[PDB]
Amino acid sequence: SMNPPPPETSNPNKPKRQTNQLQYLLRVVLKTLWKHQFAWPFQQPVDAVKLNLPDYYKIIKTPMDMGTIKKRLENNYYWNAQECIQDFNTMFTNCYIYNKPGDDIVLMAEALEKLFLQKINELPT
Ligand SMILES: Cn1cc(-c2ccc(C(=O)Nc3cc(-c4ccccc4)ccc3N)cc2)c2cc[nH]c2c1=O
Repeated sequence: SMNPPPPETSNPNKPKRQTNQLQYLLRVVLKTLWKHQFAWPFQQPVDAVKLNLPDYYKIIKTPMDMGTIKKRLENNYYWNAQECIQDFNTMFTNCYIYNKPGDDIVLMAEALEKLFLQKINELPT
């Protein structure tokens, strides 16, 4: 179909291990953004069919969304905090390169990104 399969969220042969930073990314970063009033465009993969964005997956080579990130954190998919930070960055990049700068969706992403950056600047060592 027009939409790809969603990104993988389970890492079956990776050992499960906590880190301080991954705890922070789930319990502080993801939780804060997930509950934000503007989270809803970002809580699941973009549905190009329902949104009538037939070129979305032409332009966006690496789909990413917070529902995927949440599942990855809850499944201990990431080997390190930087992979998770990269996924957040990719999500925001996708929004900014696809949508018009004045789109309400872009303005919502910018508010979430500011909060993301504020929390990441306090990432523990
Ligand atoms: C990342 N992203 C997401 C969306 C998007 C937009 C809308 C939705 C969505 O769930 N839309 C929706 C909102 C309400 C709603 C929200 C607030 C108040 C009232 C009603 C209801 C139903 C639906 N389907 C998802 C996703 C999008 C649209 C154009 N470009 C992008 C983009 O880059």
